[PDB]
Amino acid sequence: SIEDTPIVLIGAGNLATNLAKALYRKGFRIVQVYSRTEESARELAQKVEAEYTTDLAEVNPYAKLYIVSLKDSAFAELLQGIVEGKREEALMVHTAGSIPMNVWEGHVPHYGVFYPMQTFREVDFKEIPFFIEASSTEDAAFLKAIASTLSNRVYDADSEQRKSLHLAAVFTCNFTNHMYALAAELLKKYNLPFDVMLPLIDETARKVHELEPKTAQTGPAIRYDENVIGNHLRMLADDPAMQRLYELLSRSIHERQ
Amino acid sequence: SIEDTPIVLIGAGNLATNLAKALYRKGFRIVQVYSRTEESARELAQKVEAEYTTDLAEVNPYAKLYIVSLKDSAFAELLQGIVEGKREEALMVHTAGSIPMNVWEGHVPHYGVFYPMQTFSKQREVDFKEIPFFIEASSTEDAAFLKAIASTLSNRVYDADSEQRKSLHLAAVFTCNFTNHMYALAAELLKKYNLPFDVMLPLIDETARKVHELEPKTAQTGPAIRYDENVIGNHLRMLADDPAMQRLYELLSRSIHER
Ligand SMILES: [Cl-]
Repeated sequence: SIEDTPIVLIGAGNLATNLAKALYRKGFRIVQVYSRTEESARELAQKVEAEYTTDLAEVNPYAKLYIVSLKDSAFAELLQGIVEGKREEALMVHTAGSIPMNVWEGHVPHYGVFYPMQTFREVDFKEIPFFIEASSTEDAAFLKAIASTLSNRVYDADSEQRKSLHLAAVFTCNFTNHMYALAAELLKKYNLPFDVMLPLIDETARKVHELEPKTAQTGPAIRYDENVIGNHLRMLADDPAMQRLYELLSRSIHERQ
Repeated sequence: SIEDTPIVLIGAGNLATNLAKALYRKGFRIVQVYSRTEESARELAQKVEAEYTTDLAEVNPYAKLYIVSLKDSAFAELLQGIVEGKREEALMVHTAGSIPMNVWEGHVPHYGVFYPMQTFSKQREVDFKEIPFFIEASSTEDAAFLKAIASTLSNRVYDADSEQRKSLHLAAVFTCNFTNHMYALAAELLKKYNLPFDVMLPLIDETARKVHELEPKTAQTGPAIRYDENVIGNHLRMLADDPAMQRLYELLSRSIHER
């Protein structure tokens, strides 16, 4: 029934490819693929038993869902040609999380954001989170049902919520890796190999699959053990920037008790 | 033979719970557990089929090894209550990264540090096989004894001084404690926007696995490298509700940028 949603793809890049193939494997009919270049459109279209076009005027107007994955400018330039000719029920979605849903506003009555947030080629979607925004509660439910066909992790998220993901990634990837870097600087200073940290790094990550971070939290800053922290701060005296960081991070941990 | 060593745990927290279970599974005899609170003493004793007490005066004086996992504030208070009436050959060890071995000196003839370095939680099982275990003792024969015990548990058993061990522990606070806090803040943020923390797990996994291949310095990604002042401005703007979290973001970004 849901796999009886005729689908058109506008764009034949990597994400589009993965998405189309996974949809096709799940039982979905992909009726047609569009791409800027002949090669790209044909190639993907051959992988999912679909027609292909290079011309927006030849895009099938009667599908239920249109998945646009074009880059910013290209998407931009071509929005009106994408919109042109589509019947009222056509659901118009784009896959880029950074592009507000309101681009479709005034052009089509049924639209949304269909954002699969991916970690890095071919990727199976069963653990990849999907973030859904739509022009209506029914359009959202439909896109969520489409996405749940491919993934166990499907959520409502507006632009503000989608920004919070990338803010959270900064903490989770950038700031975490920096902690590894500061550890490495210290072990370099003290002439101790860094490889000893690797089991601690792995387990720190592994642990929060099972426990909430707040519960997984350990160390001297929980009770604010000054016998430890005071001494650690002293060893960092020669790097007052790193020392401030140690202090502020420890207070931040302690403020959560 | 070495599994016949009767062991007492003085302290029943996260590290002690995990270390006790690993000893018990390897066939060691944990005779009893002491803790300041009945709930913690009992929970652990049931897991490792041991007696328990919350009174140091009731502590079994007949064991060969006493593993002490206590905060500083309980150490002094409780040191002589831990050490009196024991066998001359009993070994007293503590498990702290940043406490010198010399705490014991003058108090008991045999003593040492028995330090497994890993993040521990009671509700979470860990493979001891890959845990760095650092050993110091009052004599070579006591150190050989501790290492032999630790080697039944871990393939990574190392002799290290109090000075090396402090150094490792400082690096471990960054590596484990501050890293998990980054996860905690991300979770706080995601909750404020009605999103589950779990969406971060793939990225958490990638970030950790990356440093097996690359030096952390080489692995560093994100808008702080260039000091992308748009995204950084936008991000600071988002954290306006939380000045302390906002300042951390700024200094961490500043910090990446310098390096
Ligand atoms: Cl007592």
